[PDB]
Amino acid sequence: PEMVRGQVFDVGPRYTNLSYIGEGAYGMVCSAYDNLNKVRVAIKKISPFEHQTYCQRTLREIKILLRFRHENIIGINDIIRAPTIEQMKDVYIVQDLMETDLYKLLKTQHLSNDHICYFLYQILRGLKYIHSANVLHRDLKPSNLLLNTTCDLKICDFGLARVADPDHDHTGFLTEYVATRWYRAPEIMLNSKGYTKSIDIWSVGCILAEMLSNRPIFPGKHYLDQLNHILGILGSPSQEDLNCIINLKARNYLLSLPHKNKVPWNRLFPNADSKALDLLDKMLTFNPHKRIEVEQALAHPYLEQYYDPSDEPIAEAPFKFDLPKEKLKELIFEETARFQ
Ligand SMILES: C#CCNC[C@H]1O[C@@H](n2cnc3c(N)ncnc32)[C@H](O)[C@@H]1O
Repeated sequence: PEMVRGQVFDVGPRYTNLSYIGEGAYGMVCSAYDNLNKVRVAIKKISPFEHQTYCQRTLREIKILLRFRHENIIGINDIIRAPTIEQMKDVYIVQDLMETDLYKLLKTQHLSNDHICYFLYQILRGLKYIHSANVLHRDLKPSNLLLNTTCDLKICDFGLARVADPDHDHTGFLTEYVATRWYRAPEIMLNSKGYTKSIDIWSVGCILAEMLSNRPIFPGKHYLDQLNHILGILGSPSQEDLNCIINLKARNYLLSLPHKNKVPWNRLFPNADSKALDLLDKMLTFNPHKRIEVEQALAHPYLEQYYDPSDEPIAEAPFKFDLPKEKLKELIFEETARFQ
């Protein structure tokens, strides 16, 4: 069996001529020739079975992506693994080959306003479908937005996704760890478990800001620093917004801070389209109840050239609503059976 800059890709006779793309903590991504469909594809090797949390992330990714079907969400074309649980040590997820991702692209490329608009439209179109399935992505960031050579955008990595649960969203101060730090909404550090759809809209707002300047807007240097950066730009929350935080430790932390003025978006981004900045402000709104929702964002004047609700589909069957790793391996084996 073929081996790439590390170890073997047991991707059988169907996929050949492998080429390394990138790596991970328990996986490697290669491109490969699909001898059946006569096109090169991406293949992600995943080896998660020794750790319960790895099994959790892998099962979520597989289960969600197999149920979703949307132009702005990466699909799973094939899954390769051993014919028996006993022999299954790795799982290979086969996907359309994408040229780059938004993280790699922003490292060297300035985006025209037309590309910012197009990318943002596609992100929100995909997000509308995800949210319509009652699912939260919970880790939206540039590296989880794939792009092919014609700038078709596909959301990927649902390993941290959850079913929305707003009735159980409240928690205490400085406990929660949702999303990647730079894309984490202020309430995560204050009183939220990240179980409502507003968590994803905040991340999209951070991504829009980053598209406007090729720098993260809130580059917290560690978990505690992140709120400093958010409040340094948004300014002090209003009395009404504080009155919405019943938790006393969270509210009193904010009350302990000196008054900070808002930094205007047009001083941070003087070349940006004014409609883009208006939408940015509504996504990066401190109060998660006042934060714009995905269908409102699609209808915003900035996106008027693309907005078409009849071409912004929703999921047929939403998701309506602990396990040892051995049960999780069983479920992964069951979930991947359709490809044998
Ligand atoms: C997480 C993680 C590791 N990703 C490593 C590399 O895989 C790349 N990747 C993941 N899926 C695809 C993909 N479907 N096509 C091309 N590259 C992909 C991603 O851009 C990154 O360079």
